[PDB]
Amino acid sequence: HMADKELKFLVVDDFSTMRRIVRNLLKELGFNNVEEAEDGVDALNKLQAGGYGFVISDWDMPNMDGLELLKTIRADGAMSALPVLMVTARAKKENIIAAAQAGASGYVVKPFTAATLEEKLNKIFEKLGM
Ligand code: MOO
Ligand SMILES: [Mn+2]
Repeated sequence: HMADKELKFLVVDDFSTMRRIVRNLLKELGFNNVEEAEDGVDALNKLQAGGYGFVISDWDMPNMDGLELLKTIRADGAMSALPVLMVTARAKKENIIAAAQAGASGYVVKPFTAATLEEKLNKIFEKLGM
């Protein structure tokens, strides 16, 4: 899709507080079409339902972690191009490499500011012509 008010986001994290941060930041930026999932399976269930244009996802989560989530999305014919922004406390260079090589559209380290999220989302929008 396009980075207009209608773009539908999926915000994935096993902790409510973290999802709430992202949802509120997106609202501020003018994106109100936003759904949440608590783990990778929950996320795929919603994604396969259709209509999503952007995923923002944690890494460490039960049932299916965010790296598996990202890999699954990238390998799936119907959603292989979906933007996926990783947002995680994992800061080791080897975590960043693993996610980058798996196809992350971007990578933000927790804790993060409103400015940081905005600029990294905008970097992805520009890269993809949205
Ligand atoms: O649950 Mo995370 O990937 O450690 O912020
Ligand atoms: Mn987590």
